[PDB]
Amino acid sequence: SRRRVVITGMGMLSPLGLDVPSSWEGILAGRSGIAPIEHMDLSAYSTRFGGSVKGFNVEEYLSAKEARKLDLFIQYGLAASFQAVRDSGLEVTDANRERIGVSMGSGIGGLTNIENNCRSLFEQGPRRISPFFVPGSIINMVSGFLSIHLGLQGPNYALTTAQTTGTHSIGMAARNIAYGEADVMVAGGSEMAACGLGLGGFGAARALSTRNDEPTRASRPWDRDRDGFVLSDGSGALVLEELEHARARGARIYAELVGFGMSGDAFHMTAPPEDGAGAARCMKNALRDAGLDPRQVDYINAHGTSTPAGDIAEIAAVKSVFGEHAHALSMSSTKSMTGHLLGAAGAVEAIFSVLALRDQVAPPTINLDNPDEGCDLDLVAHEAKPRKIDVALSNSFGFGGTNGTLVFRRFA
Amino acid sequence: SRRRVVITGMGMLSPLGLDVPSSWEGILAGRSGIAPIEHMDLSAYSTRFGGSVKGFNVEEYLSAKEARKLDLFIQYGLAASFQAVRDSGLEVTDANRERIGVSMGSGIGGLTNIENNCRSLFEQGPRRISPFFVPGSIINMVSGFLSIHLGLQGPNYALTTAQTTGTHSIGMAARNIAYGEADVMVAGGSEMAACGLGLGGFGAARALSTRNDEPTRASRPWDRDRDGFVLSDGSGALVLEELEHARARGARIYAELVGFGMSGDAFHMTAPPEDGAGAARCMKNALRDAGLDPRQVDYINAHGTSTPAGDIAEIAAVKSVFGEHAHALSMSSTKSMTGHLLGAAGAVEAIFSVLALRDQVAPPTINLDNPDEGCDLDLVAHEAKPRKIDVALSNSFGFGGTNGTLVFRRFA
Ligand SMILES: COc1ccc2sc(N)nc2c1
Repeated sequence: SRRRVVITGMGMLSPLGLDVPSSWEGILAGRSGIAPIEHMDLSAYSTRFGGSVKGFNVEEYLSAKEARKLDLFIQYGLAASFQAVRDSGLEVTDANRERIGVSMGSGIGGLTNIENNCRSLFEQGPRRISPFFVPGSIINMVSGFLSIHLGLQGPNYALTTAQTTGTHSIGMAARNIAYGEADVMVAGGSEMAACGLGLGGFGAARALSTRNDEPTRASRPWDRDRDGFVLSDGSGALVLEELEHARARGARIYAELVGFGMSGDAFHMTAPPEDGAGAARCMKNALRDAGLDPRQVDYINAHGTSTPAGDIAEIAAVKSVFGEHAHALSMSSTKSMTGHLLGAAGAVEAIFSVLALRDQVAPPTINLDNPDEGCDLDLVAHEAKPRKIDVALSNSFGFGGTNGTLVFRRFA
Repeated sequence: SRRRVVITGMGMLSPLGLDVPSSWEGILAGRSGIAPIEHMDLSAYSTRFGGSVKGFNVEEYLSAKEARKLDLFIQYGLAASFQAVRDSGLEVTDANRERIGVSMGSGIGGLTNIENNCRSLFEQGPRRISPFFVPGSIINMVSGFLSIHLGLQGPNYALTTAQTTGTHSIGMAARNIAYGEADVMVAGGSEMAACGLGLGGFGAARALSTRNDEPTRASRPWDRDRDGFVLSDGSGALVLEELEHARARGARIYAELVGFGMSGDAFHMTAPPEDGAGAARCMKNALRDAGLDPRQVDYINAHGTSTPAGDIAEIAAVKSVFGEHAHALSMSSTKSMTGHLLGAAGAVEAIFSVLALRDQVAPPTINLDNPDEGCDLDLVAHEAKPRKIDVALSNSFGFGGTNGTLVFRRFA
């Protein structure tokens, strides 16, 4: 058999706020974190808006000197991680530090740092490149720096599965604990790809909403007028903990992580299949892993990116998995408010899933003014819906047809 | 309940060969694959050589139409993945495609591609960024593209743990199979960091050998005259397979993967501890994971990067784990010949470890002219050593203090 895993701490930076409760408050009020991107010339760019972290103060976490060495994505991952560990009340000791690990990932990593060091290289040649360029930019440095700052000697790694990173990070952290390689893991993701290369790179694939006139309306998952996703920055981190370890120290337990599913579509590099066959296999994998019948699922935090093919695949996938229960469950995209945090999306959305369980409320899908063809499910258009939620799914479906599903259950 | 895991297929691009057998012939003959770099102008750089993949034809594997969209690290990962799957004899079918996944990782990923697109952005503006910039550069796309081309619908993911990537990728793919999430995994990693930011960034950190006038003598693990690692390019992939599934199809089994350890130093962003304490914990985790008396270990394929601190920390780690038996086992660094393939280091070296078992030979550490203070173990100086090898261990350490160990033994 296998050990049970609970959530005892959460941390977040999002376009809605600099912590979980500020973020969760924006989510339940249907507020948008989307705005024109500042202190950056986007003249030559078809998309000029996104979900920025507003007012981030890294010196609450790090000295100026240590922050100068670290890409914004690492800073964001450290901020959420430190919030999550503080939130958990866990005490690291010589007795337990070998049993505490980290799996904080990113989809794209240090584009901003790569951009500024490129500028240096092209203008002045190699000797102006920072000595901290490599360790200040590579995706495993959130796990590296967190482990060094807190003395964590457990499993130390980083996932990078594009828009699935946060979901896979949390799921595989849960496995480490369940199968006895760790008693505690800090897991989630962080992203800051709102530089030229991010807006440029996604802009050149014409993957992005170009609704520059109304940035807050850009992200409209399942609405007939959606025109691609909104690029957003931030981080989410969860403290995952074995149940007996959490009980022994009197931890506050938000919820239980009961299920993790993975699948590959094996279909296309960036587009999901129209029937969502891959997202369906993955959800079924996640429910089987949790020993749950589809009928027991109450709430789904959808991937719901506001891409035309993505949104419609997820409706197909849900009807396929859930049959006669597909309308009774509530499903919303919090990306309607946050935008797409890419590798961080699954981290912040796992937190919103855990808070849907705590507060017995489905977050809205805002901007769902005119449901598309077949988009007839309970998508919680416009405003939050209080309701019974015992079981909550969080889905992530990313580039390369990589799929993740987390199952959370109320704990008592 | 935990199932056993065997190697049925291996694939490789290295500075010594465009497959495994050609690479292996170089290893046993003590050949260096390090040379001045030709693919760019390095006169302004303090290091001007590396382990380049020579004569790679991507059209053994892909259309030039698909290949053009992909960074070399992805092309290298696919080439190794395809070799390994072919070498396995496995046929993908409707009956098994859900039970075959992929975990191919990278340390840095598509730095070449991100650089070239950055140069386009800076000189010409955002509209010259390739529409293929994101799917062609991000680390999960070896796993993505391989799943699309072979129809693998199993667990689909990528690790990025700097120089530990290949070892972690292989270990956690083995856990997927061990605990029933999959019957087959294609696991390893790929790296092509030999661009301006790579050589520039590692140069700025003073991490690289500057032995430009004798590049084949640069990589000299445990030698008193070593001055940093040699940057090398390539890929390794193994087909990992549940033992009964391998037996059932009459698969040729190269060796059994019995053991996997992880640990974090929690010491420094880039420097290993002088005493090898984190490496020691990681190897001890792996030996206990395999149910082994440490005296059963015959061969260690060291990380052995040719850094002053790295190499000495490893001797200390091995003496501490193995006590007097440290004097009886054979340890070598094939990085003496291949240089440091970073994220792909653990993948190729896991293959060298398996081939060490098949042929009953310890590969040499070339250039070990004057062993340093305390480097007094059997380091297989100069020349391959035929010897009894039942159990082989492959170590990796990386930035963030992240450690991986793999334990293989002969299968009967
Ligand atoms: C069922 O899949 C599993 C089980 C155990 C483990 S330990 C790890 N690192 N990943 C996994 C995945």
